[PDB]
Amino acid sequence: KQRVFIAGHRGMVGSAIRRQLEQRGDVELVLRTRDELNLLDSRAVHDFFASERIDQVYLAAAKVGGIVANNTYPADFIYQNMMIESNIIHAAHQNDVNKLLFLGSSCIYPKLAKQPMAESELLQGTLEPTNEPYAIAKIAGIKLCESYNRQYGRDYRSVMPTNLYGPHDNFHPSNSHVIPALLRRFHEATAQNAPDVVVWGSGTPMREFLHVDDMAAASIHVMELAHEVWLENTQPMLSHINVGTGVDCTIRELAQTIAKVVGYKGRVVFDASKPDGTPRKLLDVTRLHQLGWYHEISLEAGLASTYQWFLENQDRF
Amino acid sequence: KQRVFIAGHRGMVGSAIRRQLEQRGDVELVLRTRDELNLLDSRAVHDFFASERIDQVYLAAAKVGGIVANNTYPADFIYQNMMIESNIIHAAHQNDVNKLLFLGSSCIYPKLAKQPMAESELLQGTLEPTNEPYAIAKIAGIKLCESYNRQYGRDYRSVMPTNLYGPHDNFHPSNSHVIPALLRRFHEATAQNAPDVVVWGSGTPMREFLHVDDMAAASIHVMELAHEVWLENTQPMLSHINVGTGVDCTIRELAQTIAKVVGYKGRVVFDASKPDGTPRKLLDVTRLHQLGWYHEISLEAGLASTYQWFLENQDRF
Ligand SMILES: NC(=O)C1=CN([C@@H]2O[C@H](COP(=O)(O)OP(=O)(O)OC[C@H]3O[C@@H](n4cnc5c(N)ncnc54)[C@H](OP(=O)(O)O)[C@@H]3O)[C@@H](O)[C@H]2O)C=CC1
Ligand SMILES: NC(=O)C1=CN([C@@H]2O[C@H](COP(=O)(O)OP(=O)(O)OC[C@H]3O[C@@H](n4cnc5c(N)ncnc54)[C@H](OP(=O)(O)O)[C@@H]3O)[C@@H](O)[C@H]2O)C=CC1
Repeated sequence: KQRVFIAGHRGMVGSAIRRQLEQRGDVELVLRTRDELNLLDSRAVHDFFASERIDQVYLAAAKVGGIVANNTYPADFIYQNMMIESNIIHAAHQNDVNKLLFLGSSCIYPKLAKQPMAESELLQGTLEPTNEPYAIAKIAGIKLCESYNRQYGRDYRSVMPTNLYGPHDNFHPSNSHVIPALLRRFHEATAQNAPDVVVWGSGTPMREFLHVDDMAAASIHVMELAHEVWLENTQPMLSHINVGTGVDCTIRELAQTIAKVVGYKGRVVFDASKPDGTPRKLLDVTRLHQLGWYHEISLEAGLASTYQWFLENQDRF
Repeated sequence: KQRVFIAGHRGMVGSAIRRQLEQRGDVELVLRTRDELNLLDSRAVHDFFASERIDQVYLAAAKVGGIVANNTYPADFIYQNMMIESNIIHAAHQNDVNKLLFLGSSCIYPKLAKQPMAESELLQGTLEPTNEPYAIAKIAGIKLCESYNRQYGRDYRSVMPTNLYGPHDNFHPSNSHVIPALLRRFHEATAQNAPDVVVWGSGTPMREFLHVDDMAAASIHVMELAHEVWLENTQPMLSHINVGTGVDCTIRELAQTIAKVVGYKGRVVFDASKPDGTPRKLLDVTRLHQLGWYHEISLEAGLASTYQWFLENQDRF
């Protein structure tokens, strides 16, 4: 029976992985809250790995946030993520944990990357200013993995998710992420019976979204693949695997679908006097598909269930 | 009287900065050996910054090495450099040290960068495989600086040196760096009276070199410039300053000059059946020059004095 440590098990991604691993007895979960184990503390992390007998590690702990947070607390974002990654990865190795899965992000790719973005797009150009510090920390996390794999013969794998959504996401009004922000706005516009909801931009840009449960499934799939199969589909210095749907849709389609899911009867209006972001942004998931994994949750279905979750948990936001 | 902490004061770059700051009483030096203070230990570093009253920090501590070391111990190179940087920069901030100078490297630029390499060449393309882990750690160091500057209003500056040479360099036979490797080989070829010295490649590629004392001078200059002057010549997210001569010379010219300096009478032979590296590699030092600093040590002069140092210290290698 495999003893698995899921760092940051309370977070959106961490909890989703936990929900799926709890549903099987061939695995025993070792979990620690931030109050029980501060991941920024090197000594505490080594002590923990030394006392417990960990077989696998899902590194889902991170200092995450929206556009405002990333530009407001850049030092906290680069520093904390760098320490958490370093502490866990090095402690794991020091205590003979050979298997580890690092969760990156798609913000890591160059701002002007070629679409769809293949894994080799990594470090091919300048990063988006807003995400720069966070992105550098994450890229460092991947390189730490590859370096321990190369030097010590470890099996530290990494997955790069596209935009995620689902339960436990940040539905607070401060969150800039489009899905939870729109679910909230349309929910309230529906409740207050507002004639219209104005969204900035033309609605023409295309984005990719993946439900968090699909994310967790792909993660566990990649974690559990045969080492030989993984080595065969990756390179020692280009080892990360993109995780997404490979399907993009316009913001207009997204807003319109959310309106329907929520039961909003007003008008969805796009104010084109405001600028759009990049025209298109999606991952090339060829590598993942060849590894035999395909997503199961469609946008409409995922938005419906997530809204359902938001309804039962709204007295938290 | 300014209290200055020079991390890694025993190293090549660290010691050069120390030699120049020791030669002035308006500064008081706080130094700690690796045995006195382990920079990888977070608690020890915070304790030190808490006990001492540091005004400035020259971050010259690093896990450095040649081609063999970087490819043999990649994990040690990325991990140690990331921890040392993180620990010092965060501890400094936590204890109100507002001034800090971070020493990067030119290995940090993309493999296929445009020559000469301006500071904006950073993160514009893939890194040299050999230096990848080290390079990522260093880039992270720069971004840590910029992030603390942005968030907390700190004054953490950074300089990017070209290839360095001078006393305290690694003259061991294991060192791959061209200058100390050639000084050693020509020294021995001269002593054993070998008819020739064969060097791999055509000798046509061009490289830039800067004596370590010039390096230290430029560093101290950049550290002591007026904050307004520095802000005026840099950008918050493109703040590093290239440090070099801006002059390149062929490997052939380099080997021939070393032969002369050492008094070698044999033949210098280039074996063109072996591959060359990139054709040209040098820094654009426009930004540094506009800051009013210019190098003083020429190649012939620097090679002569360095050889002199090697002679008085050969019973160490
Ligand atoms: N969020 C998103 O939109 C998606 C995320 N990703 C990837 O998923 C990763 C996880 O994101 P997500 O689940 O949404 O974020 P969450 O903030 O929900 O998860 C982070 C978790 O880590 C814990 N944590 C942070 N610092 C510490 C610490 N010092 N000690 C102990 N625990 C700590 C947090 O606990 P607490 O809250 O108690 O402090 C939290 O439970 C990201 O880093 C990113 O790489 C990719 C695309 C999108
Ligand atoms: N070397 C070169 O060719 C040039 C270097 N640079 C830049 O200069 C920087 C310094 O390089 P250089 O002076 O040549 O290297 P050195 O190895 O001579 O300097 C590193 C110093 O840091 C100390 N150190 C390392 N780890 C620790 C630790 N954990 N605790 C305490 N002290 C520690 C080392 O001490 P000890 O030896 O006692 O362990 C050593 O004295 C580089 O990182 C690079 O960014 C740029 C271009 C070229």
